[PDB]
Amino acid sequence: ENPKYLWWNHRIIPWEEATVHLTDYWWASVTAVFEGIRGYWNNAEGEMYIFRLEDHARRLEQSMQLIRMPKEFTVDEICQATIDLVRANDYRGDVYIMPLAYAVGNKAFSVVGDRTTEMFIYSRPAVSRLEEDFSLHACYSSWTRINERVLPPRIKALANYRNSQLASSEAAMNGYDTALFLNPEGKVAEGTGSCVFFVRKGKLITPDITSGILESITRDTVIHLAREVLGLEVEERVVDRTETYLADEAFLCGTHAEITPIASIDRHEMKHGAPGPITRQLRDIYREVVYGRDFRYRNWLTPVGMG
Amino acid sequence: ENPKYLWWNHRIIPWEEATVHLTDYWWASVTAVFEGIRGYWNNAEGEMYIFRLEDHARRLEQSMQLIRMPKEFTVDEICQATIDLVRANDYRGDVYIMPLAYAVGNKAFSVVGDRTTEMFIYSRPAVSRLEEDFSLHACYSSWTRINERVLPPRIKALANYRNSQLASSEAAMNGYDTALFLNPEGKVAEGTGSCVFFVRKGKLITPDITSGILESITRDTVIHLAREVLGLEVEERVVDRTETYLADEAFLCGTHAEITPIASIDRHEMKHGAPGPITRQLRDIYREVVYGRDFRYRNWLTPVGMG
Amino acid sequence: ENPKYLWWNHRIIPWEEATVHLTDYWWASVTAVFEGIRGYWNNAEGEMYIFRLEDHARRLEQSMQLIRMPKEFTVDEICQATIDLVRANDYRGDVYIMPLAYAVGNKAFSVVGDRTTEMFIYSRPAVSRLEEDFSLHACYSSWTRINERVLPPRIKALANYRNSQLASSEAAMNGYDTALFLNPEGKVAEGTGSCVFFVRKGKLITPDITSGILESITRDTVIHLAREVLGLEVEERVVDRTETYLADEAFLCGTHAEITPIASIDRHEMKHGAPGPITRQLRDIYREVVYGRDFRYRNWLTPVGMG
Amino acid sequence: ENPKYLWWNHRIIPWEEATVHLTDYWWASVTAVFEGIRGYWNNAEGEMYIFRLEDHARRLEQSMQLIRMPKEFTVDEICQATIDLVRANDYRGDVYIMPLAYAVGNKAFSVVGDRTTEMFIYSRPAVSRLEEDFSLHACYSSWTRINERVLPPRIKALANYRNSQLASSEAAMNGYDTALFLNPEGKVAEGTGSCVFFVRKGKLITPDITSGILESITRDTVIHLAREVLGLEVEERVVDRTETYLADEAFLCGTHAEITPIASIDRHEMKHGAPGPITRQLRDIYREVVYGRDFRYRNWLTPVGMG
Amino acid sequence: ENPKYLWWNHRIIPWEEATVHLTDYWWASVTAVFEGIRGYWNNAEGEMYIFRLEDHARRLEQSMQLIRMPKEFTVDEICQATIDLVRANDYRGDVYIMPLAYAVGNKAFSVVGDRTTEMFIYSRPAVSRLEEDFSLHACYSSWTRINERVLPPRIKALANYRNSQLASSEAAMNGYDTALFLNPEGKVAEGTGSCVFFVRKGKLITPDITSGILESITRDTVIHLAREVLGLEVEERVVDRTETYLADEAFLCGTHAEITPIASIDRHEMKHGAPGPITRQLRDIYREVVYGRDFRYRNWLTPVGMG
Amino acid sequence: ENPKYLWWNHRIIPWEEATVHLTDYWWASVTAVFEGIRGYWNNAEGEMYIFRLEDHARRLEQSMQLIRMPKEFTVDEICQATIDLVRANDYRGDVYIMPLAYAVGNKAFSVVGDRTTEMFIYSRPAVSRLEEDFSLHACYSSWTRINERVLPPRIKALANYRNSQLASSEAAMNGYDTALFLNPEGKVAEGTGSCVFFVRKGKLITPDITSGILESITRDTVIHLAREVLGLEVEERVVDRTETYLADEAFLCGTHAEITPIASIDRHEMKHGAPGPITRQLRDIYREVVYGRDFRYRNWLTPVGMG
Ligand SMILES: Cc1ncc(COP(=O)(O)O)c(CN)c1O
Ligand SMILES: Cc1ncc(COP(=O)(O)O)c(CN)c1O
Ligand SMILES: Cc1ncc(COP(=O)(O)O)c(CN)c1O
Ligand SMILES: Cc1ncc(COP(=O)(O)O)c(CN)c1O
Ligand SMILES: Cc1ncc(COP(=O)(O)O)c(CN)c1O
Ligand SMILES: Cc1ncc(COP(=O)(O)O)c(CN)c1O
Ligand SMILES: [Cl-]
Ligand SMILES: [Cl-]
Ligand SMILES: [Cl-]
Ligand SMILES: [Cl-]
Ligand SMILES: [Cl-]
Ligand SMILES: [Cl-]
Ligand SMILES: [Cl-]
Ligand SMILES: [Cl-]
Ligand SMILES: [Cl-]
Ligand SMILES: [Cl-]
Ligand SMILES: [Cl-]
Ligand SMILES: [Cl-]
Ligand SMILES: [Cl-]
Ligand SMILES: [Cl-]
Ligand SMILES: [Cl-]
Ligand SMILES: [Cl-]
Ligand SMILES: [Cl-]
Ligand SMILES: [Cl-]
Ligand SMILES: [Cl-]
Ligand SMILES: [Cl-]
Ligand SMILES: [Cl-]
Ligand SMILES: [Cl-]
Ligand SMILES: [Cl-]
Ligand SMILES: [Cl-]
Ligand SMILES: [Cl-]
Ligand SMILES: [Cl-]
Ligand SMILES: [Cl-]
Ligand SMILES: [Cl-]
Ligand SMILES: [Cl-]
Ligand SMILES: [Cl-]
Repeated sequence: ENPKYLWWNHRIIPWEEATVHLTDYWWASVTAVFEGIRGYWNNAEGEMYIFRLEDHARRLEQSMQLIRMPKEFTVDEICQATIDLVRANDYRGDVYIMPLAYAVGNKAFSVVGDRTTEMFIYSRPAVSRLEEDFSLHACYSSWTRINERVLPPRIKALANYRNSQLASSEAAMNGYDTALFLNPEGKVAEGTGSCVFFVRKGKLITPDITSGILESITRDTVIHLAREVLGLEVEERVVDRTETYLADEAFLCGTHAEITPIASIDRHEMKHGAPGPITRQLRDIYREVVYGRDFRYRNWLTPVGMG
Repeated sequence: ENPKYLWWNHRIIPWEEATVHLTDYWWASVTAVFEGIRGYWNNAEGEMYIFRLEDHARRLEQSMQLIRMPKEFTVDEICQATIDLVRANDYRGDVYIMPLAYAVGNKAFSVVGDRTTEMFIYSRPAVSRLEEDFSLHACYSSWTRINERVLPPRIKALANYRNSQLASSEAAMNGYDTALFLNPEGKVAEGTGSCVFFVRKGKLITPDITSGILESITRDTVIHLAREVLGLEVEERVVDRTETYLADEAFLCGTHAEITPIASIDRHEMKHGAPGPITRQLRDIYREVVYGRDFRYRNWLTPVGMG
Repeated sequence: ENPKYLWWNHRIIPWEEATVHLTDYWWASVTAVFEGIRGYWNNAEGEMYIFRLEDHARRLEQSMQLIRMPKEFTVDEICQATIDLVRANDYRGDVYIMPLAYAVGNKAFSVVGDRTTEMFIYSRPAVSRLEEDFSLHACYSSWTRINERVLPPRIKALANYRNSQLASSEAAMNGYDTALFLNPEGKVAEGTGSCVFFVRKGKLITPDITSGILESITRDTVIHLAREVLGLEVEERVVDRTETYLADEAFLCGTHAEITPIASIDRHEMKHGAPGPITRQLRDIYREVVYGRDFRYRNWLTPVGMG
Repeated sequence: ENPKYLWWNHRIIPWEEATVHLTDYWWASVTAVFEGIRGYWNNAEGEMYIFRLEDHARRLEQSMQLIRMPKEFTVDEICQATIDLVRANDYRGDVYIMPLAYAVGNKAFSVVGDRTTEMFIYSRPAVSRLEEDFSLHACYSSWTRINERVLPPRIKALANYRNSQLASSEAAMNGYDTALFLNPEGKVAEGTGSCVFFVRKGKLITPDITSGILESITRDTVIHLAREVLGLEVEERVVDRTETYLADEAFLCGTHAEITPIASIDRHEMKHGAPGPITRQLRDIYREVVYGRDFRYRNWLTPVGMG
Repeated sequence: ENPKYLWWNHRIIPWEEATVHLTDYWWASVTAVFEGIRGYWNNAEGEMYIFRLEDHARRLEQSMQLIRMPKEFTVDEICQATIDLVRANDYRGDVYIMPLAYAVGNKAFSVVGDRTTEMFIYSRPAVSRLEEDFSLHACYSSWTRINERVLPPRIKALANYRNSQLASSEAAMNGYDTALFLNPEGKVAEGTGSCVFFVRKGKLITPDITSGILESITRDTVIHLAREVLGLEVEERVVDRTETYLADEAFLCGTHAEITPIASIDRHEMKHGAPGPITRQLRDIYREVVYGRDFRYRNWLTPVGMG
Repeated sequence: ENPKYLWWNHRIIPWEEATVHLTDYWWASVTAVFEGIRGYWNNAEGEMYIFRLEDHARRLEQSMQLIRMPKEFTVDEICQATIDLVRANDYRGDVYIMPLAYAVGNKAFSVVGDRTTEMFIYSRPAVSRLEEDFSLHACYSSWTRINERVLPPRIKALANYRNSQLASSEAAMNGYDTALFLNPEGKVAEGTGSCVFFVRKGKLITPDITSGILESITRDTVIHLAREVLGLEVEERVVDRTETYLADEAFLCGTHAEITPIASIDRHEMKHGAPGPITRQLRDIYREVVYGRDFRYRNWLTPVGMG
């Protein structure tokens, strides 16, 4: 049913001890920021590898700074709590870990810095699809992405996802698997829960960070692997809607989404299939990295030996 | 400490029975919509008057429709639950009532229509300031209001308030009481938790609804009272920033905020004071209406006799 | 197969005489403007009624002025040619008439005033659906309406319809009957080939002309009939996307489209059905006007007696 | 008068056989896309060189995909038809070739994918000005360029040219030779029928493709020649209006326009003349390439031996 | 050569006494705001009539408040100084009066409230053209009007006129008499030194104040006279570019410009001439008002008897 | 009190001879453009070093060209006049020099090319803070930066500073030292009188020139020194608001401002202090360059030997 433990406000506690009142956190949720972190289980080594844990912890501390949450937790404490929780839950398999920080008050929605900062970390089993060949059909949404003027997409805020839900609900009702956003200027931004890459003429293209997107750690990883392992040109730039319709390949990338091939965009089929040849290479390389089977990228992994 | 009861998913329950898990509602909160409703206690009559309850219930049903929450609760059930909760709590004094609806799943942030719709209603004591002469100093925020392109302000969504908090935190750190927003086109919108009115040359001016604001019930009330009781001209129109600096009077209006006079905007003082003469008249008329002391507007009140 | 005649460059000619070269008009088409005009056949009177012919002729002369076509044809000549063509074709039934004006040169796409102005008028049988109860399911498009900055929608230019086709192709591939547009500011504009009306709380709402729409003659007609015959309030104003989801009724209006009820918008159902009660009244009144069965509006009709 | 032949729907036919009805293609023209291709005659070799034919054919297939025209013609068939038509016309001199594809139906303007795809190719004599020293006086237009939100400029659609004509008519009435566009954000885009380059401090500057321009093949050619033959720095970037007023040199480039020097922009004279020194070098190099007198760039030429 | 006197910092002084250093006011000019006021000489009465002096004085006090100039001068003092200067100059003829207020410091361009407020008033002969039938040819500028986001056009600031000069220089170099502006949204704003009115179908149309214009006193005057004397409908609303091309009449209005008919806009001729029939009526009525020959509007005039 | 001399219209004159009338230059100021130039006194060498004089003179000639001032002064004459004035004033200490050019007429605000071009140069003592460790607290303004659509920020126009003053007055009233601007798209632009740099992860970031900023000579200098002396990566790119809150260091740069460290931005503290380590290095290197103590950059200095 539930994991054995969670982490909450500087301590590991049994799951059933984290009882609260229905009314306690609705106002707090408007302040909340979070991370998505994966642990990949290597049965041959008896080790969980938590992927880019310090980078995720640093981004959570940045998000919390941008919300104006008083300082309460450090990067090293978030890292250590994650390791301690994954070991104590004693689940030997792939996991998805969600640290979530919030400021509690004003049970009252419309100032953050007068509130107290709290955090929990919740680790649950989650399967990987990196051994599976699958693809999604995407649409561009009629709803525009949040931007720096109103709700900065650099901040990984729960509230941002209300805009994600406009797009993801439209995609589902209109017969698509997933939605991509345009920014207010009409340029390509990101997906509802991932960044997007395009392959054309043997090069990788992705919206630059100032297109109004999350600074995706899976995006950064893919840029490094594409340049370093495959020797590909990668362009971080402004990207137009119609050029993406002509892509040879496309894929989403994100911690939960891993590397998710895109078969079509607004019913324009990616010419080289899904996963196409370069996407297949990147998904296979990414898989060997996160499972601790590529020594070149060991510095990205935090091992948790579970004996 | 706490009210005796709350209402949750079609039943009144004792407060202490509404226990839940820490992890239960974070994803749900991204779907959530809510109302703010006041009950005003008339000790002479032994009656609570809930103000424009059906209008609030109808707006909540509209918000829930716009989020795409499956149909579960009706307008008549929301009204009746509110009456039943205010009576059962047996608190003979002014209250603030928050119905909050949410869709629960995907404990997973980035489709609503596959989720189940839930709701609670929480009524707590809240004082009125309508017998008090006070005023606030406002600033226009450096942060822009959400708009129809990204997060429609007609929908009373919890997530909208992340944008309110950008502005309200800036106002507090910059030495102001409260913030006003501009919309993306640079026109005046609303406050962080209220609509705004301006008085100039004996007429009332307020941003039109398509300026990108909540369709405030207190705004509608004030328009009716200004025209019907005081015989004033009221203009619902596009409003510019600099014209508001020259206002004779200004005020916020909202269910929680009631009628809150504004003394200055970006350190431009309202010429006729705060509350100025017309604001004083409207605050006094509004007070006599909501306490059940003006028979002309009885159709706005839901009485709860508490014997 | 084909009508007996058409009108071309100041004369009626037999259909088969209007032969031209494949290469003759591609460049000309970028300059072209047109009208849609209906003739309604009244078998009891032996008369075709051409609806608001002078208004259509005047708009065509305005469009041609805005394209900068040299003066060649007058309003009275367009009216007379239409009457002469409908009589000479000797088709006793409902028709749709398309005058189309173009400037020919530079067989060369990227100045109009150095070109010669030409025009034809093509009248063909077209059925009316005004005795039929039917409705369409609409979506708002991901593609934005043309605006005054780039391609003024007041000008009834053929080229405008490339933007209509972006939206109408998306609607069809996404399982809708018809598309509605937002303008660049995110406000409701028009349909791909019609204006749109909304009914809420017993009043009619339609985007104002400066929302970036054609100055629809069917729109003007409906405003007059709603105010004069039904006594309804009609608001020409800025209209938001989400308010239209809450409409009691909605309908398209246009010369070809007549009055076309809308059952839903982005899968939000119009509460009072389609045709709803007010839409039904307007469609029935409009039908009695255009068939010459309402003497109050005779001044809108041009009769062509066909003996 | 006319060329001997044209190509239409998979066959070469005598010119006089391509007769059609006046009414046949007006609706089709709203779907239409096209290319401009030059053939350069080398009398010493008895060979026509068609410049970058496969690149033009590929762009036409992309445009047709973006319009959603059913698949009917291939890249290899467009190339072969062009070669076959230039040879069969037996005109030994410079030509301009226009393939034009259209979808025919709905003789009815406001879905493409239900239509049948057709195409013709029209080759006519056209002189080169590459041995001539001439320059144009440009203005920036008061009319804004089409953008991805409304009418993507990557698609070489006939309808786009209605926006070109707003600008080119203004330039002519205001005493200029040619117009340049700003995009909606106010940045430099393209000319009405060409891309634009600027020379300042010995480097070449041109608007990046996401400024909202056609992906000009003459632009690509000029970038290659500037870097490879002249060793110049070339910057593809966002370009401001006022910086272009300070350019040392400027020029248009396009298939029909070739390399067309600009003497002034809004009556600011280019400091180094027109053609200035670098423009002269590029025009001379481009001329030697397209006439088959530079073996380094042979892979750009398709020779048609005409004996 | 020069007037006898000017007014400066609370006193009338002989002209030749207002000597200053070249370097004294360049930084001050960035803070400066001003008014334009006319005096009309009635030789039959021996009286100068200063038109709407208190309204001009009030707008200057508003401009100075918006710049944040410390309070130094009152409305009554500005009025009295104007009267005193026009009498002391002893010029019996039409005048144009410029009060100009500035804040002096930081001889240092990039805080106002730490500066001292100063003002002068300069009255000079200026002829009226209200007995003359003349018209101007206008263009819409390629340069956009200042808006509330960057430089509010309600404030009558000297610096605003740098944007006026972009447009007025373009008009002159492009062979027009005068320029009209579009605002950033592409809607009609104002002229470079006047507001604009359009006449179509017997009604008057003018951009609403929130289109981003000065709140012109001549505009207000014309609205009153059109409604009260002529019984015309006047619409203050958003106005589109292309509708103005179809106007029957058009005119500029402003204190210096008086009522200046517009013959054409971007070489579209106003159908009913310039001055057209309604413009002629308004110019004649305005003339009889400002010369003290219409008792209905005496309350607009400040008489200065000069014996 | 005052310097001995100034330069005006091709000649050096004693200060007291530059007397003018109060009314002479208000209209002229709307046309005016200027430069800020520093002279740094090296007592050991007996030499003033004027920093990048030719670059400043060239930018002034560009500004004057963009205003459309008739040609009157050359770059070499501006350079020589500056040298001649600094020597003749015989002030042996640090100076700030302001050339200011204006066009005089139409004493009449709303065409430049019909006016006569004039210029003065004013040199005054000004201290350097380059031996001082100090920092400023910045805010982002609620007022937007001027852009190419309305008032190009490349032109160093006096009128631009009205927009600077909106921001600098807000910063002062809101308890900050200095203001930073966003451009209309919401991206980081410049300060009110300087460009801005950010340091993060050991690299330098600054808004690209097309973000809507002055082409700062101190910015160019800092880019050269950072790359050439320190070997740092420098990124000229679009910059977001929230990324700047996370900067390790930040600083303003400009001729008057020199290198001015920023301690915080909207009350987000720069992690590595102010001046932080890289800022300290750049300020020290810049100081040794401008005082003639670094032979590598001698070509930037104009020496004036004062014996
Ligand atoms: C909106 C959005 N964008 C991008 C991503 C991908 O980010 P990361 O690779 O760091 O998981 C996510 C998932 N966190 C997301 O929710
Ligand atoms: C953003 C916002 N705007 C306006 C209002 C005022 O709305 P009402 O008068 O219906 O309470 C509120 C309070 N609900 C609000 O939060
Ligand atoms: C885009 C558009 N808008 C509106 C309309 C309706 O115009 P009318 O009622 O004049 O036919 C049409 C049909 N002409 C249209 O094509
Ligand atoms: C709008 C536009 N832009 C650019 C170009 C230049 O494109 P190319 O060099 O591929 O001819 C053209 C001519 N096809 C054009 O019409
Ligand atoms: C920009 C602008 N707009 C409008 C006007 C007209 O204003 P008024 O009628 O008050 O003179 C003027 C002249 N003051 C002006 O300069
Ligand atoms: C607005 C603005 N921006 C930037 C700068 C810095 O420019 P520079 O380094 O050339 O002095 C200045 C000072 N001239 C300025 O006023
Ligand atoms: Cl578990
Ligand atoms: Cl990398
Ligand atoms: Cl790379
Ligand atoms: Cl994730
Ligand atoms: Cl597909
Ligand atoms: Cl209680
Ligand atoms: Cl009312
Ligand atoms: Cl009213
Ligand atoms: Cl509330
Ligand atoms: Cl104040
Ligand atoms: Cl027929
Ligand atoms: Cl009507
Ligand atoms: Cl009405
Ligand atoms: Cl039609
Ligand atoms: Cl539905
Ligand atoms: Cl031929
Ligand atoms: Cl290259
Ligand atoms: Cl290069
Ligand atoms: Cl071409
Ligand atoms: Cl020139
Ligand atoms: Cl005088
Ligand atoms: Cl009035
Ligand atoms: Cl009226
Ligand atoms: Cl004036
Ligand atoms: Cl004309
Ligand atoms: Cl000195
Ligand atoms: Cl460099
Ligand atoms: Cl670098
Ligand atoms: Cl400076
Ligand atoms: Cl701080």
